[PDB]
Amino acid sequence: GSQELKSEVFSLLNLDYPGLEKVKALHQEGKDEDAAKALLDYYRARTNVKTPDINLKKITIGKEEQQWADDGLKHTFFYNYGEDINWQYWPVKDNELRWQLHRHKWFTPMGKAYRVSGDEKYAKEWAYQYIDWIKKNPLVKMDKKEYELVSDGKIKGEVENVRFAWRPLEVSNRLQDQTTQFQLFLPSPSFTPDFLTEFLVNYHKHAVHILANYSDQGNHLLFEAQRMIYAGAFFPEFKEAPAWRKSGIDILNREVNVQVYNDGGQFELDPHYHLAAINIFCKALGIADVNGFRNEFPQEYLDTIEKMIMFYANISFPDYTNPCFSDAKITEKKEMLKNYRAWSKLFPKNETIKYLATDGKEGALPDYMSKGFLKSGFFVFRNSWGMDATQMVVKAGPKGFWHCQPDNGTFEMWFNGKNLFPDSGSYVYAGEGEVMEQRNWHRQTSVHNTVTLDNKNLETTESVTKLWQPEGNIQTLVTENPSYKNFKHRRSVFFVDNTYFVIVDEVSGSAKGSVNLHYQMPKGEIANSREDMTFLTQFEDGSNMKLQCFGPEGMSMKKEPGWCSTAYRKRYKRMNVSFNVKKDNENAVRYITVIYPVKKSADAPKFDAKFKNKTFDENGLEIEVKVNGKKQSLKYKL
Ligand SMILES: [Mg+2]
Repeated sequence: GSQELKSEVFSLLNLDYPGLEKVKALHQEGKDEDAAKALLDYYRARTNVKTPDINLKKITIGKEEQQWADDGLKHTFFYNYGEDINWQYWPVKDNELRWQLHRHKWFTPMGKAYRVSGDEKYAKEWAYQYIDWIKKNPLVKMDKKEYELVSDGKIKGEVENVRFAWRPLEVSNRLQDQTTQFQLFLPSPSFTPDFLTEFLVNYHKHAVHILANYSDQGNHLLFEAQRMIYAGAFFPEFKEAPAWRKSGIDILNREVNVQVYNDGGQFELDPHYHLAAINIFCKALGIADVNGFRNEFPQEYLDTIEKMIMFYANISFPDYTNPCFSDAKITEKKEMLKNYRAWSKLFPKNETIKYLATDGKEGALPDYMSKGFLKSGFFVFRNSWGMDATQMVVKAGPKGFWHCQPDNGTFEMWFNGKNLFPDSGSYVYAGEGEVMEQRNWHRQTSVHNTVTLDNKNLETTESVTKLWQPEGNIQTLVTENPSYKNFKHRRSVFFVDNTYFVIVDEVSGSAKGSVNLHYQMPKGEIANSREDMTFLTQFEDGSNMKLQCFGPEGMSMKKEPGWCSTAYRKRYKRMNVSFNVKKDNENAVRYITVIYPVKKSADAPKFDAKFKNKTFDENGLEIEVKVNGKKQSLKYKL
């Protein structure tokens, strides 16, 4: 091949590393060819270095992955880039295509294809393309005053190429992925000693480049730091490897303290972005942990990640799905089981992560049921952790950012296997034009389970928790949001007898207009009575509910088409119901809503509800509800 003995590799290595004794001896004598041979011997016999990305005892290849691998064999890269590979090949002006090419997305497919098929064509070809990329993509620099005077050509093109081949985004991707390529191809005779020295010199150059080019902020900085830990954990024989690990750890530790509330919730208030953050922080912890470097992480980092996991476990439903608040789609059970299995290896003394990883075969659930997160603004009522549970998750928190929607007070509710109050969801993640109109539709306050004034989006999103009482046969949340100028919305949620919910909405202030109490119904056949202000699902036996709203004289009800989305660019029709009251003076507007889950619709009880205090009380509430004629008082003092 075109690989050559890069004897400068030996100066990059800690030649006192255990197992490198013959490398060190040969290098000291100037026998660098024999030293390179001994170095390959060392890596082939190594031993205490693995990655979570691959199990060399369980290598598989997918159908598209075999397809990318076979294309790679013919220089088609996941276009045909020629026999003499044109790494700058531009058929049309496409910067995105040029950057994507330098991710080498087909190298690892060829590795897997090499191991599963067992024939050297994949390893031969990859060695060639690996070296050829090194040769045709040098990392160079030029003065800007000279760059402007140079004309187009090989020297100018090489300098401009650096913007594409060595952008930190792609460089850090290769830092991680090449640990997979290394493990897959190392047994091959094409993986010669000279090639090894080329691989390590190139790899080291990538790590040094990232250290010099860390992003200022964002998820990109997290991935750079995580992959610097990859570099230093997978090649701890580099002199600089402990420094690379420490660099990445310090960054991740600092950023998790900026991003995560003390109760464990990530500050975007978005379950999907919360889970993505867990996984960045755990992938870093995992590569270190499996290679003996767990102790390099500060204890506060371990504790914070464990709190993020417990936060996610709490706001999830017993079927492992998450509420679709903010921009969150549903992450399904198969993916979450894989997540809990990985997390349980990282926190093996956490008995709840173990329970969730094993679906209850081992481990233990927490010694609590309902649970509140007072900094993040998420509140969970539950009568069980299992598939028979009744569970509500209420979102009523501080201001968020891009993903968070104006939905303070909204909730999802899940009963005995089915989500009966799903969020309208995200639907459109990003776009322009008509799709942007649909993204904003789903962000409206009026397409959530909360209160609006004239159906307007909340002007302020900054909930205050007045009371949180998670224990007993009456559990209570009281939250208040100054939703509009001269308008305060106090929502009281009672979870009664571990069975049903009573939601009291009280709007105070001098603001006038139409007060709208919105509920977004589940999909399917739902019976309603305008006379009684009742809604009763007509679903298959197992998970049903009855909702009834009790309001002042003259309350009206309106049903409009609405939408629910659990996956991006997919949505289904369901009813958007509002209970509307004309607020034409300074008196408060007050509602009581009963929500009662039942397995069979025919068993849904009759309700009544009344305020005992006929005037709004800034410092308390007392109501009386009836269930099949049986009285229950619900009250609190603030
Ligand atoms: Mg929403």
